[PDB]
Amino acid sequence: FTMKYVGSIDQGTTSTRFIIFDERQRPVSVHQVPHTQHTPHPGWLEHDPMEIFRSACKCMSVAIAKLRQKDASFRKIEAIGITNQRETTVAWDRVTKEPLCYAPVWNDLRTYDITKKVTAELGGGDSMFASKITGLPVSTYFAAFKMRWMLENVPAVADACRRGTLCFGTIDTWLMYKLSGGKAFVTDVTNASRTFLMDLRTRKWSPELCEKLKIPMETLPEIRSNSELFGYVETDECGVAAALNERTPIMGSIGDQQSALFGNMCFEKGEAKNTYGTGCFLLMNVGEEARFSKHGLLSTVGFQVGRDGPCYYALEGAIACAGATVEWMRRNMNLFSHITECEKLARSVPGTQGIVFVPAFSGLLAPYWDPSARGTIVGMTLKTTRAHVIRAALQAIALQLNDVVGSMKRDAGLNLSSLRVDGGLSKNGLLMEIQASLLGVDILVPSMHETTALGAALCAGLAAGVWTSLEEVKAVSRRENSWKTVSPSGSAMEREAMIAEWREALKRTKWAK
Amino acid sequence: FTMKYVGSIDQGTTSTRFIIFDERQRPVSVHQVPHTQHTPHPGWLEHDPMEIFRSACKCMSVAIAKLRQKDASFRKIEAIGITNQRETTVAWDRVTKEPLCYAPVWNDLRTYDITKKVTAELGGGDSMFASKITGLPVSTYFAAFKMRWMLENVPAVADACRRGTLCFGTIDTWLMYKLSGGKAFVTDVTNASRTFLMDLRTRKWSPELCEKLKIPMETLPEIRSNSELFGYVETDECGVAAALNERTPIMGSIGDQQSALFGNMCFEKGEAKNTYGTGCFLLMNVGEEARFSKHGLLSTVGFQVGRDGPCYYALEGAIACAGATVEWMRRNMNLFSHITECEKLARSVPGTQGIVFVPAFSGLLAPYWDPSARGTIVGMTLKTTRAHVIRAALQAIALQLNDVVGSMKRDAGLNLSSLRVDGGLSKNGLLMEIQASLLGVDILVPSMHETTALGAALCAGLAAGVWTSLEEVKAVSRRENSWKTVSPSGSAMEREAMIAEWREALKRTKWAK
Ligand SMILES: O=P(O)(O)OC[C@H](O)CO
Repeated sequence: FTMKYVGSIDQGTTSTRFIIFDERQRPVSVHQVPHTQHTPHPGWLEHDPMEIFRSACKCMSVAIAKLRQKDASFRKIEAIGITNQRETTVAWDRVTKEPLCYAPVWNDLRTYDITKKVTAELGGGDSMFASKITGLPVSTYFAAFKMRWMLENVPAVADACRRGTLCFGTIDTWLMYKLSGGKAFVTDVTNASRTFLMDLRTRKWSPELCEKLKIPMETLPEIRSNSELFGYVETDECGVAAALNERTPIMGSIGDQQSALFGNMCFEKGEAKNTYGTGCFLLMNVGEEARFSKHGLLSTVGFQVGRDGPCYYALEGAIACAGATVEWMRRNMNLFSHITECEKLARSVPGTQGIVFVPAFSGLLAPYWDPSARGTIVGMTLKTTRAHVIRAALQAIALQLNDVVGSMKRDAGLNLSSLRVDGGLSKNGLLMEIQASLLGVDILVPSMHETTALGAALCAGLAAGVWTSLEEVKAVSRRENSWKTVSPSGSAMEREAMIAEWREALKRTKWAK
Repeated sequence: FTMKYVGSIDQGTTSTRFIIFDERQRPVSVHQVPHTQHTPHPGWLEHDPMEIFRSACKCMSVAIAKLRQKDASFRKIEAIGITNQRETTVAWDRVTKEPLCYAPVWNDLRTYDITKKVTAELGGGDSMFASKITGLPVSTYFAAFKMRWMLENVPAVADACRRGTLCFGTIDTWLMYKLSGGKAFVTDVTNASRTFLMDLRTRKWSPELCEKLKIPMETLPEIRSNSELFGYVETDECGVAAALNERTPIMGSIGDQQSALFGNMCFEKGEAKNTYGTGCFLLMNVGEEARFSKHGLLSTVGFQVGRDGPCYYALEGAIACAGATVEWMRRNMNLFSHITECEKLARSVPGTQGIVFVPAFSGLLAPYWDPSARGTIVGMTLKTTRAHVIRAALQAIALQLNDVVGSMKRDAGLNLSSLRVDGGLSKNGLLMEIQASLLGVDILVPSMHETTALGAALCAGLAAGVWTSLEEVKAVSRRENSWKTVSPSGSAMEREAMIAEWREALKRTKWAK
């Protein structure tokens, strides 16, 4: 009858976008608004939730305005999905509806005491003691730890639970809270898998863990799926509520990294998405039973397309300096200028010729988690130019990743089928060819730029009937939104000798205080 | 009454220089002639002995001609001295006087196999097996090894030997051959030392080793002192006998690193010379009685003034790179553009932030004899930059010097008086600054640049009465030279710090193969 449109709120660390998709999953309108990165102490990071909510209302308000001008058939939105930076926690109150403090951000560290004050004590020295319930280790990321701090370092939050009005929520929950007026106080499985209070298997809260780490089982929202009806957009803030002419529902909510997988069409095990930037998140779809890991990797919910639908779980890995290495090799090293001499230089040489550049500048994340590791280059000769090191950096991004892949294989019990890539170096043709061969699978690269925001846009489409099933979601993406593939092109006397080289080069990374 | 003059042929690796000196020990005429550096295969290097010879002659002409223009007083030269690249070995013929084939240089590596058969079949295990006669390990550099490679690889060599016509010698004996026309077939202590067929203390052709590696006695030149009669320039090539208005004697012959030792006023033990250009060697005056070493350090002659003079021995200790590291960082790495920016950027930062460069590009030389070692960098952070590297680079140099000095200080029996510098990077404040620091001594940077050439003239000038004694030669030099010095800076707070890095840094260098 009409042309359908699904909106998505991409809620990043630094910026929040609002993106409107028409039913061929085209991005037809975008508006981006950044927000202040308050850093009260070296190691601390927080944001203003009422700033974010505002930014979001700006993007929504503007993206809708812009589209309304260039598309004569756009006349409302079927549903809105939310995707968000994970692990960021907000404190607030049912009856004021304001927030009670600035939200400590995922990588924010004010909680490293409570990290230890939980391992040495409540863990008998084992951070993994709960790795079977939560699918997580103890660390400075998950919403439980950041709640502990607000309860023990802010009276305004300490007082508000004394009351029994205090509300916690990762950004999603918070965003749907204000967007609906205060009505829905709700969350999804992917975000919930990161709170440290949740139960990998059953995807219900952990009264056991809520207990121990002492967060009342009712300062918390409810755990819903990824794709259902969460609520309705009833908030007049900025233009937004007006700009939507009928009561527009929220029908999709999903942690961004999981949204990146889901938006990359990874609905089946083997498939994996990898987002680059300064650093990476490689998430592999692992199937219908939560898989656990020995390499201290993360277990988490990939997605759930409906209140009690087939719940696909996932493993997760990170490296910390990917595009940041490609940045350092410029901003700090003179080795090149434009992102185009870089890939001309690296191709100017056939191989690396015996050298290994381990960009372990913060140490090794990935599968080796070794803080004693440092940036280290071995086996240089006089024959070593700058144009080799730069290729050996492209190898390093691929090689490190391979370890994470390797790891996942061992802890999944299946082979990486293919890999999708986005938001890091999708222009860098060479990296994908050095990457594709090594892993031994097809590396797929999307032409369309907004997979992450499509992730949540597809959770809200489905649930509203913009696309019928996940099987029809593949075909639309198969026909409209192009990919070109990058296919393997190397052999063992390269593929397996490089993996040997890397590891021989790894014993030489150590370099602590 | 008119000014007394003396010549020194300074036949290097890349080029032949001829320099005329007056009694104020000042260079008054100079001429440079380069010669082709043939690399017939990878890791080979040879020169035409005739090219070299003709260059020596074209150098004498111009230097004899320029001198007239400049100071018309000039009628003749008192004596000639010769200084040369050591270990390069020339095959020639006592009849035809032509070279039978080319000449493998000191850094040429065609003598690998031979070395192995030598420490195998003849040596029987230890590379130090003849080191109580030759004062040297069994390796590629030394001249017997190159001698035999020629006996059993060139058709014209052994065939000219079957007739007994064959003649051998390093450049100094070779140049002193065609200068006379054949008349003289001599060599001095410093070059003979380097051959591996001479006893270190008795300066005779090692009767055992002679027949052991097979090199017939007469194929070997008479062994003289550094400072005496040798032959007469009875050659007519580019009219040297002609241009030398009178009959000119040869009263100086000495290897170039010892001549640059002797040209820097290091007549008493504990004083050391550090030279640049192709390579970098430290040589410290050990004393009148030879001090043998256990570390891979070369015991060698320092100098012998006349038949019946005191022979100070010394210890060597090679290091390939100096301005080589800098050229790599510049050329290969594009880390900067001009050698102006090296010291700039390196000074332009406080320190190395816990990195260490190891510019062991073609192995690790010095007292740590390790060929598997390659160029490495350890300890990098996202805050490390292109200048922290350039800083680290120049610190790896002196730290390496340190250990060779520590090897001597040990095996020699004394500490360190003073050390002087010459070559491409002697004009480098920071370099001698760190070296002054690390070693704990004064470092004199000398105004008269070309002091290697001085050495041989000094052997020609003492022998010919132009100068009377070294202490007088010290006083003469004093009446012309300016001490641009650098002294130590720091305690254990700074010294044992970057060293501590150094030790463990090095412990991560073994890579090759
Ligand atoms: O001529 P150089 O400056 O390359 O020095 C080479 C050494 O004398 C070889 O022992």
